[PDB]
Amino acid sequence: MTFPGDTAVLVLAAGPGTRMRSDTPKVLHTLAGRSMLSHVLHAIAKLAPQRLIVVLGHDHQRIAPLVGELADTLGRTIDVALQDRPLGTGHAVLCGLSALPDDYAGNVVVTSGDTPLLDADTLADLIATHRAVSAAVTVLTTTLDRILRTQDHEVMAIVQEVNAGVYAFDIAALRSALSRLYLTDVIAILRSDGQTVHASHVDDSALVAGVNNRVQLAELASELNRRVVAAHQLAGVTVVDPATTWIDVDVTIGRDTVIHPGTQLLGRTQIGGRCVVGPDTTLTDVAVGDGASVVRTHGSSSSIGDGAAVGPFTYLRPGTALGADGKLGAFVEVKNSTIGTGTKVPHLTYVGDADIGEYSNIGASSVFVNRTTVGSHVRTGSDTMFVAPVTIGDGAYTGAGTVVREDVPPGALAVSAGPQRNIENWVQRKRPGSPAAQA
Amino acid sequence: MTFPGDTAVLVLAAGPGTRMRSDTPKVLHTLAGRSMLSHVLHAIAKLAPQRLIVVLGHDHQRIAPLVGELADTLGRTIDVALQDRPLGTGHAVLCGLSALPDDYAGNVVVTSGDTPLLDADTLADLIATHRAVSAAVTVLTTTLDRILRTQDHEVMAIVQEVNAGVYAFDIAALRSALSRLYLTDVIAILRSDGQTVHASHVDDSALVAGVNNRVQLAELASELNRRVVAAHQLAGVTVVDPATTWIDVDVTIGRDTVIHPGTQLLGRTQIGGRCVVGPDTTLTDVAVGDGASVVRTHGSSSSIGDGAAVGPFTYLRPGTALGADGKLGAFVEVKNSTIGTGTKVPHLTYVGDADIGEYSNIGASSVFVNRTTVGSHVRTGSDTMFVAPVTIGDGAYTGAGTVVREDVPPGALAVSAGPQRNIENWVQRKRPGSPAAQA
Amino acid sequence: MTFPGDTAVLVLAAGPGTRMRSDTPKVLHTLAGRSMLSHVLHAIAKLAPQRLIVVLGHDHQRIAPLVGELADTLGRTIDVALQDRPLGTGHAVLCGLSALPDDYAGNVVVTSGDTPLLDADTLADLIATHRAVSAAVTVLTTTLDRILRTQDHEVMAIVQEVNAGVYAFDIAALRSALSRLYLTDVIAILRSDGQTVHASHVDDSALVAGVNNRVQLAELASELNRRVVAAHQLAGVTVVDPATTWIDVDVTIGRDTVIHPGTQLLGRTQIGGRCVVGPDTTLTDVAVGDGASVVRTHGSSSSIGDGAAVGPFTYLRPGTALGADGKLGAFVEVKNSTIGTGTKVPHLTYVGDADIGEYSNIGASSVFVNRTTVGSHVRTGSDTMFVAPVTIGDGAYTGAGTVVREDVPPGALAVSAGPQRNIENWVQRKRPGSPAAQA
Repeated sequence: MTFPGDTAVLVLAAGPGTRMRSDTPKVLHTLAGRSMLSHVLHAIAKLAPQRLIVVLGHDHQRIAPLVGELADTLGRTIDVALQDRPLGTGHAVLCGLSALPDDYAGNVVVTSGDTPLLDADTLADLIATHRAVSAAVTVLTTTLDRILRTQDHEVMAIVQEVNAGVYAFDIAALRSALSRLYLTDVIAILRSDGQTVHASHVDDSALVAGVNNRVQLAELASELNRRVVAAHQLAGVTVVDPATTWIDVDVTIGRDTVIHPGTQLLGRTQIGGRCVVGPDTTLTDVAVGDGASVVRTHGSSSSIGDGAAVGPFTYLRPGTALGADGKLGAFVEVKNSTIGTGTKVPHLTYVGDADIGEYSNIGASSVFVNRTTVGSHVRTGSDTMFVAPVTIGDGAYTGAGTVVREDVPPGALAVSAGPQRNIENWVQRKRPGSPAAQA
Repeated sequence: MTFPGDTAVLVLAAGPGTRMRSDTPKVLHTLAGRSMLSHVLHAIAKLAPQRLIVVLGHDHQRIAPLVGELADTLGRTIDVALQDRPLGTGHAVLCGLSALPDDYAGNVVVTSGDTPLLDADTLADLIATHRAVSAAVTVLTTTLDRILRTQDHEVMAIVQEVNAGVYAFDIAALRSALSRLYLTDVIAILRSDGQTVHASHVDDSALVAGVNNRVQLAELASELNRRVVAAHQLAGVTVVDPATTWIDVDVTIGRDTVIHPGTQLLGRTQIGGRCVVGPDTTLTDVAVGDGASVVRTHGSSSSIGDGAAVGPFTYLRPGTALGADGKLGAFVEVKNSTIGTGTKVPHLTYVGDADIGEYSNIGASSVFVNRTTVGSHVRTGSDTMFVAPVTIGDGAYTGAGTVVREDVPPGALAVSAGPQRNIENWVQRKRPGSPAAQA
Repeated sequence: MTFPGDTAVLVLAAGPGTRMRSDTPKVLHTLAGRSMLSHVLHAIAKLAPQRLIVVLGHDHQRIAPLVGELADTLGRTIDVALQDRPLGTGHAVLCGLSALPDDYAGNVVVTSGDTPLLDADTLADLIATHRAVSAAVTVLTTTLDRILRTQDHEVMAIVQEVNAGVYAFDIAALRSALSRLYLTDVIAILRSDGQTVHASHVDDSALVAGVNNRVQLAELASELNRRVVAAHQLAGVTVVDPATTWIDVDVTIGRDTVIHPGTQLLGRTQIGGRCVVGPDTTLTDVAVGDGASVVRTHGSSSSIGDGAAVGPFTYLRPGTALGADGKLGAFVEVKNSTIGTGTKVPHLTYVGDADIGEYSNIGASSVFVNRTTVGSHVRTGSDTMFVAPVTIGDGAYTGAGTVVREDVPPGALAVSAGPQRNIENWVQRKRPGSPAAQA
């Protein structure tokens, strides 16, 4: 388990986000599963400090996901700080210290909300470097392709090798420096006082990269995804095209699985072992069993059994539950319906609010009109209209082109189709030409 | 407004295009909306010179889009020059001067047709540099990863830092040099005469890049698209994957919109504000209202209302007009049909040549056979066959599995479905086994 | 024709593949059409040596595709070597020499099975370099962004410019060095003996790149595909997005064809001239005629005629045979069925195990239930159920919503649909409100 000593972490999410050009606040923008605020707060919760406070601008819209949805899921209390007037980064940290007690002793960690790739390891290295030299200020730094340097390689100040914006302060030195505006000046005053100033270098520049516009958001969204796709490949996932395959956080994929280009695994998608995920597939919070094929499928909040063939051209809606060895073929839509083990729903069908038994069959061009219940080993005919509610017994049959409105007994044929009538030489009388010649 | 002084621009599109390996001429190849000829002529029309002439090889196929479709849209007359025999670039410019009067005074700008990324700003900088030093010849140059240089950094000649192929001549010097073969020799003779030769450097190398093969066409097609996608992101468009998102010229996207990977916005596509464009979506000349969702849709020449849900698995055909809050669900095809405000067409449907009123409903597995008119607040049943023409009154109903051939009165049920008949113990007699046990 | 002198090639595919994290052996992993073993053995068969032997670890699963499927297709006998205990690369080559006669005279070529991009040209250059200097050992080398060097630029030894792992030995020197463990030591002993050691440099580093994990497999899968897509573009294929377009080996594309992003041409796909391949299209072993449009199609083992419109939203299954000018529209599924010349199957249809004549028409929302035969110039109505077997004569008709069970005579109407019945003011009595007001 990874954890620091006595530390307090301040999150700075008080920026207006004018460069984003959005009505929805900058820090609440989602990438690869979670929002930018969620990415920062999760990394700090991994190490778990003594205090965690977030500074906010327009707070009321941001105070809903924070504390309510974030702190309750993580399992620890997070405080909220309010900035009165946007003056600078130094004033924002001062507003974060107001929630902290006046007689606090532990270290202060300064972090930004618009840094989604910042993980626990980078934050743990900052605190470890801070304790080693016993410095008043420890700053994370990285190299690019704005840290000022003298002549004999020493740290001085920052002039928008580069400054990341992530800091580690001693509260005894931070309170004294802010009393005498930007946060970059705090380091300059501490240097003038003769305090130890240290710079910890991060080799991976993408971790401490900030987001100002939607270009930089997509630059890091493609970056964060690249690490996840590669991590599954090393674990045992055959990804054909990593550039088009999108995998969010918490998404788990099984051993020896093939994922084809254009696939988006979103939310909390679970994939079993030896699965063939086809091209152009979108899944969100969908559980997939072992050996199941998911080709060309648009799924959301669904469950697929072991060795089940889903697709192509399948649309799944919240509440879909396909069993083992069950088949969902082409042009099939399922909404809030439970499908049994070995049941095949192949051609041009819609199953809405229904329960189907084991090893049954649904006829082509059949729809469930809106609870309907179908038994086991039931072969329903093609173009079968289901007017809810209908209870079908086990082992029953249905004719081709049958409108079912009432209950069907176990082992009984349901028919309403009109018998075929042929009129010879009708084309020769009705049609003057075209398909009439020759007959 | 941007405009030069007294200038005449010559476009060189007389190349055979053997490297392209195409029956269709090189310069007529389209990328990101417009053709290569259209990209060049639009950039020159932005600044608008006194004269514009295009030199052509096989003219008759190229003279149709030029003058007829190009000059009429821009609003200014363009002349056509014909090359008798492909001798070189110097002879091609001489053929361009033949359309110009013998007593012309203004400057001559030389440009190539196979340079699609060449914009107005690069051409405006060339003329401004040409007027400043009062040079006889001004040439655009760029750096690569074939300009000849002496020893004290001076311009001499060109030996297939690099030559772009875009020139600015003084007509008094151009007419005199061509009288005494390639266009690169003209600069060499002017240098020997003692005339001022100037080179204007372009920092962006992609702007003056030429196309010889279909590889270079795709290299610049991915380049031109990269700038457009990024421009929308800075404006206020959340693009998930810029590499798979294709946006043509004239295509406008609204504020705070989400576009998912695999989306192609082609032609003159318009997107409103706060729209959710789903994965694998193709739209060409389709107008989309504010807050509308377009997921997994193949659209061409259509209109989508405000807050309307289109998709997934929807195919739109020229003449489709969906109103506000209207829903086009899964596996739906619409051809030349007007759909009212709040009308839902959800499952496995085809609406061809029909007019539907406000807040109506279309049953699942129903098709419009080929003008049909549906009223407002009309709930048509599932598997409803529409034999054109049918006029349905406001507030009417239709049964499940009904073939409608005649007009339906306002507030009237249309039924032709056969009633359900159940035969008990049919499976036990007809089938020897399988679903018979147990019943 | 390219061919070496007297040479024997040993393939080393005895690695366990623990880094792959797969139940299926490393060398049997497929990329861009063929497996890694198939890619190596095809390149050696192009030049065709006197002897070819493959060393294996767990042989019984790998001995099935090898010799049986590989040697029979190429047309020459390949031997199988078995490794008793994984000791090293030097022991693996010694196990390869056991299949060779004790009095063999020709050269020995050492190659790895996990090198898919290794072509015939790289192997031909190795043997040509080996014969020129008459060296005992000739090794292929490349530059990266582990060959040991002295001071005056000479070859010594290898310390996991770089070592590729591909060798060329003289059998008189190879047998003597292995008698006195890794294969890298063999070069070191030969250098100590005073034998000539030569290094042939390969400018293209991707050719001799090895695969250990699924990341490197995808790194070379995207690399190999990039060369193929570019090769078609130079030949005469307009590819919009090369990054998303996947083209396997043996796949041939015609002249002046347009391929849209998200297309996967797999197996032995054939494309005619002037074809428009739409976005999100997957084809495997599918033949496409000249001028045919394949948009948004999931095809496998099918045939498309000249100038035939397939798509969008079409799913093709093994046995599909569409003729010339035939149309397969939106939401159509075809399984093991022959479709005639000029036959249109447009909306929401399934054609399973059927034969349709020339210039016929299939109604919307119609399915073929399971051999069915349809004649020429036959216009079947919408929602037509086909209960196999049904023989339809030439020029026959079918009503809208007709269940066909028996044979239809040439030029005869088939009807089973119930006539429309209208009940006026039904909504006013049955429904208390909603669509009732106003009527």
